[PDB]
Amino acid sequence: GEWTWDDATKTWTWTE
Repeated sequence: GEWTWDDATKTWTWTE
């Protein structure tokens, strides 16, 4: 239940 960075989009992604 946190946030991780995703260079394949250059934004943040939520990890449920």
